[PDB]
Amino acid sequence: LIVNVINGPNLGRLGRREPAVYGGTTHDELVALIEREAAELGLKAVVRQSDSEAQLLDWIHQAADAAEPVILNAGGLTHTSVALRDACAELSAPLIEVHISNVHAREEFRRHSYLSPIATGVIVGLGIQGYLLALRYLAEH
Amino acid sequence: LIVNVINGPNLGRLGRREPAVYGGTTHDELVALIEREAAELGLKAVVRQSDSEAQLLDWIHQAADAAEPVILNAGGLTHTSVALRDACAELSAPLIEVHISNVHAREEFRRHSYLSPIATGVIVGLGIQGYLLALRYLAEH
Amino acid sequence: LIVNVINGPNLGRLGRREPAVYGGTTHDELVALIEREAAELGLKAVVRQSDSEAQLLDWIHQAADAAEPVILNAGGLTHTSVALRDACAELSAPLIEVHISNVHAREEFRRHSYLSPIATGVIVGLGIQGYLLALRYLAEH
Amino acid sequence: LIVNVINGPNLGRLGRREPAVYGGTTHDELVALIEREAAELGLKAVVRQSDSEAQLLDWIHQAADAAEPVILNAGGLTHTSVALRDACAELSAPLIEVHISNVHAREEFRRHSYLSPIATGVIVGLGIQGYLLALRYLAEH
Amino acid sequence: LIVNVINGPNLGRLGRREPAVYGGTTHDELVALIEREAAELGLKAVVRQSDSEAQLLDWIHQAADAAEPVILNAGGLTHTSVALRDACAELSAPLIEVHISNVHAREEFRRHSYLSPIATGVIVGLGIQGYLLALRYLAEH
Amino acid sequence: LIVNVINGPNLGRLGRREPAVYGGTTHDELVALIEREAAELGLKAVVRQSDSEAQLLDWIHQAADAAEPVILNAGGLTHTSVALRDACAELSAPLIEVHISNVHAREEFRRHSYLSPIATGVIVGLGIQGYLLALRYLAEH
Amino acid sequence: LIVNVINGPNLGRLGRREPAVYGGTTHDELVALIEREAAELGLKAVVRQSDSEAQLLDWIHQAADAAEPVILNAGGLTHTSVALRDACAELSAPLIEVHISNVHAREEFRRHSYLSPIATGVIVGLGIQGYLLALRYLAEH
Amino acid sequence: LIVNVINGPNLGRLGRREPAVYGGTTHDELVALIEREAAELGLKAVVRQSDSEAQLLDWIHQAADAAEPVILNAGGLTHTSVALRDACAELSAPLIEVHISNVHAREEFRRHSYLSPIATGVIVGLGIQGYLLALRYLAEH
Amino acid sequence: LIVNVINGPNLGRLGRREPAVYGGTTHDELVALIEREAAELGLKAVVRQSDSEAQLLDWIHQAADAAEPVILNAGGLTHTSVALRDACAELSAPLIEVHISNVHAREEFRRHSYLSPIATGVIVGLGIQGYLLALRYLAEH
Amino acid sequence: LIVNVINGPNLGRLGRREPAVYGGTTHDELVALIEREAAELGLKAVVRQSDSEAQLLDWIHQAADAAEPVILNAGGLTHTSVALRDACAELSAPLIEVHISNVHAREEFRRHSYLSPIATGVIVGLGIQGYLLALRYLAEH
Amino acid sequence: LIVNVINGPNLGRLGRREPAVYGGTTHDELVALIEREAAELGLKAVVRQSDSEAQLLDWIHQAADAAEPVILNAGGLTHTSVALRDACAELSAPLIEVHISNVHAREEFRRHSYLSPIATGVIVGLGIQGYLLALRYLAEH
Amino acid sequence: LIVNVINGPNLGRLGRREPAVYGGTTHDELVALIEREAAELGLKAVVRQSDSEAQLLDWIHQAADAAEPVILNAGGLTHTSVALRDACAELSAPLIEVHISNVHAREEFRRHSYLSPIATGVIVGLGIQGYLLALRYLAEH
Ligand SMILES: COc1ccc(C[C@H]2C(=O)[C@@H](O)[C@H](O)C[C@]2(O)C(=O)O)cc1
Ligand SMILES: COc1ccc(C[C@H]2C(=O)[C@@H](O)[C@H](O)C[C@]2(O)C(=O)O)cc1
Ligand SMILES: COc1ccc(C[C@H]2C(=O)[C@@H](O)[C@H](O)C[C@]2(O)C(=O)O)cc1
Ligand SMILES: COc1ccc(C[C@H]2C(=O)[C@@H](O)[C@H](O)C[C@]2(O)C(=O)O)cc1
Ligand SMILES: COc1ccc(C[C@H]2C(=O)[C@@H](O)[C@H](O)C[C@]2(O)C(=O)O)cc1
Ligand SMILES: COc1ccc(C[C@H]2C(=O)[C@@H](O)[C@H](O)C[C@]2(O)C(=O)O)cc1
Ligand SMILES: COc1ccc(C[C@H]2C(=O)[C@@H](O)[C@H](O)C[C@]2(O)C(=O)O)cc1
Ligand SMILES: COc1ccc(C[C@H]2C(=O)[C@@H](O)[C@H](O)C[C@]2(O)C(=O)O)cc1
Ligand SMILES: COc1ccc(C[C@H]2C(=O)[C@@H](O)[C@H](O)C[C@]2(O)C(=O)O)cc1
Ligand SMILES: COc1ccc(C[C@H]2C(=O)[C@@H](O)[C@H](O)C[C@]2(O)C(=O)O)cc1
Ligand SMILES: COc1ccc(C[C@H]2C(=O)[C@@H](O)[C@H](O)C[C@]2(O)C(=O)O)cc1
Ligand SMILES: COc1ccc(C[C@H]2C(=O)[C@@H](O)[C@H](O)C[C@]2(O)C(=O)O)cc1
Repeated sequence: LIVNVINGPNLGRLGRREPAVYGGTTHDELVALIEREAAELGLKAVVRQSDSEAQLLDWIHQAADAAEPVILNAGGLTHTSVALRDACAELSAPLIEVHISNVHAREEFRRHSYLSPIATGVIVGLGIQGYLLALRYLAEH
Repeated sequence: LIVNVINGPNLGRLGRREPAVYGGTTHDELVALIEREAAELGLKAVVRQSDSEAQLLDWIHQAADAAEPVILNAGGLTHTSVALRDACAELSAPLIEVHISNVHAREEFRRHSYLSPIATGVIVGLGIQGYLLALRYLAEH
Repeated sequence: LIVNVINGPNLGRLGRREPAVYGGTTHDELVALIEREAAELGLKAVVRQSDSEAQLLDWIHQAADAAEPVILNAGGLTHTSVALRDACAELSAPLIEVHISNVHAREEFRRHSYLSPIATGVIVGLGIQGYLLALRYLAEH
Repeated sequence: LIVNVINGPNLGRLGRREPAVYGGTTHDELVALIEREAAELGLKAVVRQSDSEAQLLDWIHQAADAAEPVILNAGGLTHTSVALRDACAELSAPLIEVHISNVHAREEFRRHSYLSPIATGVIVGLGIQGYLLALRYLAEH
Repeated sequence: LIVNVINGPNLGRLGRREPAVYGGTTHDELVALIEREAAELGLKAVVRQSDSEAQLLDWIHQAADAAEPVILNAGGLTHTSVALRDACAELSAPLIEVHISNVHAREEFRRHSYLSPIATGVIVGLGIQGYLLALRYLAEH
Repeated sequence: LIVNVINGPNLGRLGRREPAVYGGTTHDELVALIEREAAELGLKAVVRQSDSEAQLLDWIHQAADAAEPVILNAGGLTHTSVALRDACAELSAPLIEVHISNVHAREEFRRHSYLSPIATGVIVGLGIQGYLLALRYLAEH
Repeated sequence: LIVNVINGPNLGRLGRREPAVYGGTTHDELVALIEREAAELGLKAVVRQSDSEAQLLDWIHQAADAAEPVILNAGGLTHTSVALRDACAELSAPLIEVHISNVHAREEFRRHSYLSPIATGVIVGLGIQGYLLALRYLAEH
Repeated sequence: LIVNVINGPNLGRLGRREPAVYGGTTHDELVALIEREAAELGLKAVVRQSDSEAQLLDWIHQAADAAEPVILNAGGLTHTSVALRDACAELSAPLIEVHISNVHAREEFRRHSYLSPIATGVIVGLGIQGYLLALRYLAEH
Repeated sequence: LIVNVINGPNLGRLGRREPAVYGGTTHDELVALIEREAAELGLKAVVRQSDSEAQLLDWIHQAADAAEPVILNAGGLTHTSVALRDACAELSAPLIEVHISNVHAREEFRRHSYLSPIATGVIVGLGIQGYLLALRYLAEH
Repeated sequence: LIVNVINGPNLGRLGRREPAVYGGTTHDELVALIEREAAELGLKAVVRQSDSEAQLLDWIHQAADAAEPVILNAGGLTHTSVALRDACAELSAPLIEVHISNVHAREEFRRHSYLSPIATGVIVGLGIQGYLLALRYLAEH
Repeated sequence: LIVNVINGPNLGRLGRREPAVYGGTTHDELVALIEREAAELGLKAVVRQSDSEAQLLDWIHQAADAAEPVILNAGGLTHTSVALRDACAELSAPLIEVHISNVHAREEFRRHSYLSPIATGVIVGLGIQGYLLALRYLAEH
Repeated sequence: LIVNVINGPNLGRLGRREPAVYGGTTHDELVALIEREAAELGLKAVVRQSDSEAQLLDWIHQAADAAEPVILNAGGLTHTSVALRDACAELSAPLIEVHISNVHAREEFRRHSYLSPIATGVIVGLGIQGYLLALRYLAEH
């Protein structure tokens, strides 16, 4: 029923800045699309963004305690944070990793994720629709 | 309009063998689900499977000449074939890479793809629905 | 006399979550055991936990200024944070690194620590008692 | 006209602690020297320091929106933070990376920077004057 | 009840030679401290040292057959011996690895252990007290 | 008082060739700017360029014997010459390494320097002004 | 009862070409020896060779469906084919890997096998008799 | 007298597709140029292309049995196929490796060839003329 | 005629300990099977086991002087001992390396052998029968 | 019209020394063959050899200023010199790299070239004729 | 005055076996040459050989206690033994490492020594005379 | 009879500069000691030093043509020059590599030599006497 979408550092700058790498859709507009898609699927989406690791960890903690699924785009922390991975390892419901850009076509450091190995699955490079497709997966599981 | 789904080696054994790694859905059943989903989206899906690299290359050649999108699960060739990548580099329409299992949770050799860097995007670990979600992406682009 | 025990990200979830990896002892219960052991040793233990790197750095700063020893379980930051190491390099009194789990029996990324090279010593895999044994070391030095 | 000098973790401990590695000049004294040098150059320097990544990201966000140059000494985050790099990639005006110590004469992990590749240039090992020389570069460009 | 302390090559030279790296406590004096601490804990400590791998293997064999715990400082063999590890893999009671010096602050070859991954836990850099703290762990488990 | 500026292979082609990578300022013009800046600082700059390693070594030898500081842009030899480093290790006065281009944004082989570890500091990517800023450092030390 | 011997690329050239690396026994002669040895053991050997990966995969598919053991010398595909490994992972009866030459005394690329980790065991360097000894193993298991 | 030119996967798409990487000369046109050049040299050129490894191996087998020279552009198989190399190791007459593009200016995986070490020599980056120049070498040897 | 079977460290614990990794056949029982198989083959088998490298070297020395073949399972020394390899390099008669377990399915350090490159061939993972099959090879050569 | 052939260190010893690695053709004889071939092609070849890097750089400088093509066999400097590469990067006309021996069949250090990535193409292992074939390429382009 | 020459595993087989790699001089003959050379130099040479690490360690222990120089050819243990290095680190008088063969022209594993970094110096490839030249060094120091 | 001693870059600064790393013996004094030792041995020593690679190559060329032995301390070029190695490969008489300092106790880049693999043998760390001991080797061979 309830799906948590969690965005990490820099994702609040979406759409306003570089449309070429990530599209012209803003973060508020992303929230609205996610919410609408969720309703259409019979789900409720709770969308949160922070530049602060501590805050992201708290939000993951709450999803772990509530047994709720998580769609996570951790931004740069995807490649760097062991703490984020430790928090995600506690989740009993599915974890879907989402990236807007195709990280496998970019710098080598973007091609390693601490989250991919413990995630149910991973969607990258499909832009904003990535989030919407992850919702649909959760709806049919 | 027309979307080519191309499956590589061993994907014909789907469902019949190990349900634990890849699910109990067979290849014919996968074809039927794909076709039905495509119709619902206003698309036509042409689904092909081969254990032969030469055959896969021919099918990619035809999609390149027809300017048609490709959803590709190359099986083991994903990690090994430069020729498959060279053929895919000719595609002008989108290439979506799909894997049923989460390759990033398996042996290290499965975590490298010759296709990921030239693909539009990549879906892994979402099972058979991976293909269906790739169709939906193509429908809205 | 005064010993600072500093716990990093996720250590507040102790005991409540996965008992199999880290034991069924909670963080409050860990604090109580540490305090009791310290008194028995003639020491005072000040136990602090945060998911926030900035907060951990402040607590290390204060131990550096007060010339006090530190027992540090930095959680995931153990493997990732150069800033935490820079702060610890200022400590003139002993630094004992403690991990509950045996990090050397886990993923390769857990087998590298930015803290181990500048620590007096390191205890891992002895569970919660690790902290208590570190206290006893400090008491006899 | 306006130049933002941004200091990351541990840089508030300057001068007060180890003079041997980083000099006896304190952070407040660094601010005063920077301000004075800026005035002499016809610039205004806004100098900010934080141990918190989130705060550093916000300050980089504002420089990106205001089209202002940045002189950045990210401390330990220089070697570890992809998020900091993503924020800096948005800057349209020059980014000068500055380190007080010669990081290339220290541990191997200090010889890799996520920031160097996207910076205009890099000054290291010239102590506090590093900042002043970066100001002069910006003044003549 | 019975705890076997096994020391490998060069550990008989303790105290007599370099006090700076390993302390001024000799091997006989180490035996006496261990014995006294064990009695205080309600245990019996059997302390053995050899420069001969074959001898160390025999002593590990006997602990395996008697179902007794082992505290092991294998000296240089820690980093080099697969045979020692194979023998230790047979132990059903706890194995605690102990090193006097902080091996993680020394040459890179000292930072890899064939024993760490199969040990219950590892204490390094706490000097001779390392052995005593390992005894206390065994006493409370 | 006297500062030696030493340029290695290819630096005589400056300005005349590719302005895009290194600027439109020629080597003679660089000499004139350096000389003028030095006078303004109360210094004398002696600027030398050679494509010959032997010649560069002789010039470093003389600075070593005269106890004079060196500003060195060794060109390609920066990444390749152990002999140049051995000669520079004899210098008792400061060595400042300067590169016009940001070597850390270029091919991986340009990101390693045999000189950086023994230099006082390093300026890269600030163009021709790099030399001038190195002079100013020497003037205030 | 039935044992499938499967030979990959180039193995049809046996004996006719270089006797020095692989012996003077031809492929037809190998078939005859295998058949005779099998009869003596109370088994039936079905020996197949192809230069085509697709064909080898089909033959492995059939052994998987029939629950029959496989003795496999995949030739060059031993070191290169993930698809061959995926097909072999389905086998429920034993897989014995056989190579005529000692691959561990040859080029480094011959010392890695995608098949070795999932095989029951591996015989190399014992020439043609390798196949015969693998038969004998299967006969007594 | 007779020279075999063998082209691997994707080389049938020549000229028709991307002229920018490989030129606007088609495969049939390449055959005609090769034939004409061969006649002028007093040779006969037999030019074959396949996307199928098995087919390429058969053609190499025949050149081995006939003691005839081979000019080989294996396409993607150049970087991936041990089987192709094993077949080429049997050739007693010269093997010239040819690539149209300069593989050393492209992705790192194109800079390794299983064929280069056993080839007489290698021509890359000289386009279609590469084949013609290889013919001329064979004519004068 | 005479075949020396030499077993290294820990192989005396066979059968008595972990049957799951190595089988329930003991070392004395292994000796008896080897002897019986040898007689049936017209050979004499001399079977020796030691945990001492020096002893193994002496036994290899004697086989070198007597020009006798060796079947060697060096245990952990397989992966670690250059001295054992130097002794084996003197053998003029065949050396067959045997391991009970499939070392290629275990830890990465077990997948490197100092002996494999100088051995005639290698049998692994076929259990105790490995030794018997090595005898049969020697009998027919 | 004018083609510069530039030979680096040791190439003056050609033919006189080891004929087995490089052929019995001397450097003067190489010059004569090159000149004759050039005339036949309607070109003028200017052939220069030096053991001195500085001299080679000067000759490359002149070809850069005159907009003339270069055929370059840099000898050992091929694998070691960044300065030589920097000089060659200025050439606007084609650069053909030539080596007499097949460097890809020799020591691993000969398989890396600083020149290959910026060269038009590369000919190796075709002996002295390599130079002649490079001339013919330039003639038809 | 007294110089200890210590030989490790396999060195007792000298001269008797392979003269091609190590010369036809036997170990007893080596002892005699060493003794004679020592007398001529005014020294006493005590020459010891063992295949047993424990024995070598004891002999190093005695040289450490007696403050006597050591000439050490540890055989295979040169590349493998940390324990041997730990024992040698205690020596206050010079340690000269000697190898008969040129280890740098042999397998890569022979090109790493645990002893070289703590030795005064190293002589390799000069055969038996290596020992004699090491004596002469000790005589003049 | 005639022995050529060749010294590379920086060796002319001997003794005059840092006595701590290389001793207080100057280059002229080294020449005199070498000459005197040679006479005593019945040899003639010709000692040459240059900072110029070209010059060193010429001197090696002459020793190759005259069939004379070489004692070579190439300085920094030891670790960097392929050209120097190519020249030395032509020598038919012995090549002894000599270094004053123990390069194996210094930076990792000093532990690789392009010359060691083709040299007869190598002496390092025995100071100036290294040269004298190399002479004595040549005298008795
Ligand atoms: C400024 O607009 C942004 C858009 C997306 C992101 C997220 C991406 C990111 O932070 C990278 O570190 C990461 O490698 C990929 C990313 O998470 C994405 O493409 O979704 C960040 C900033
Ligand atoms: C027997 O059922 C199969 C199911 C999926 C696959 C495809 C997978 C594969 O071949 C692996 O080589 C690859 O790493 C992942 C894979 O492509 C997938 O999970 O989709 C193969 C056989
Ligand atoms: C949810 O309970 C937890 C218990 C311990 C920890 C700390 C551990 C940790 O965060 C890992 O990143 C680290 O590799 C080891 C750890 O610090 C420990 O085992 O003490 C985290 C969460
Ligand atoms: C306690 O005084 C300090 C002074 C400088 C720094 C900054 C340096 C730092 O944090 C290291 O992680 C980094 O490698 C270099 C550093 O940024 C600098 O030398 O400027 C930190 C603490
Ligand atoms: C001479 O006094 C000694 C003291 C301790 C040791 C043991 C140490 C050792 O042998 C090293 O090989 C190892 O890396 C660490 C060691 O086991 C320890 O510090 O306990 C050896 C000799
Ligand atoms: C043709 O104009 C030139 C300008 C600068 C340089 C110097 C640069 C160089 O030689 C590179 O090898 C090096 O990596 C960086 C360099 O030293 C610089 O950017 O200052 C060379 C040629
Ligand atoms: C031409 O005669 C041949 C004989 C054996 C083989 C098989 C071998 C092979 O293809 C190599 O790629 C592989 O490394 C070893 C091999 O499978 C064997 O030695 O059995 C191939 C050709
Ligand atoms: C679609 O036109 C093509 C042209 C050349 C090739 C051959 C090239 C190839 O397949 C790459 O895998 C290889 O790295 C280089 C290649 O063989 C060549 O440039 O000749 C393939 C397709
Ligand atoms: C306790 O029973 C044992 C059985 C076999 C072995 C031998 C194995 C061994 O020692 C490992 O170091 C090696 O990697 C493989 C081994 O030699 C074998 O499986 O035969 C050791 C102990
Ligand atoms: C003594 O006769 C020589 C012949 C060729 C060369 C050139 C070769 C060379 O210097 C090697 O460093 C390089 O790897 C290959 C080389 O450039 C060639 O084979 O053309 C040198 C000396
Ligand atoms: C059988 O005659 C022997 C001669 C010398 C050696 C010593 C050599 C050795 O053991 C190798 O492991 C080592 O790499 C070099 C060695 O120590 C030497 O060449 O002196 C061993 C056996
Ligand atoms: C300034 O006095 C010197 C003395 C010796 C050397 C030679 C050494 C050298 O150049 C280093 O590059 C090399 O690693 C070792 C060296 O050749 C030696 O120690 O003999 C150089 C300068």
